[PDB]
Amino acid sequence: GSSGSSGQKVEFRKRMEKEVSDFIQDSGQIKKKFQPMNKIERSILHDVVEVAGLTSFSFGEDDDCRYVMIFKKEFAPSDEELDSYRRGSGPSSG
Repeated sequence: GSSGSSGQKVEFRKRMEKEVSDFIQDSGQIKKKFQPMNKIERSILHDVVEVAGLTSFSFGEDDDCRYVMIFKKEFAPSDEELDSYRRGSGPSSG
């Protein structure tokens, strides 16, 4: 128990709780695209979501770059769609 704390998860979590909820109440907003600020922040947010009552997921273009996204219950993504979403828009070409 000392005085002095920075760059932690706790604070981050709280912020997520407020954001998530705000998005839930907001009808106009059907989804939200979060930015990969930290490496763990991803898992943290995911938890806060599943608890809030929304759909959470992670999608990134490059293995190194991985962002987190969230969708609503009704506007939630589908199984097949989810797989394709991660793989990309339409790899049909190759």
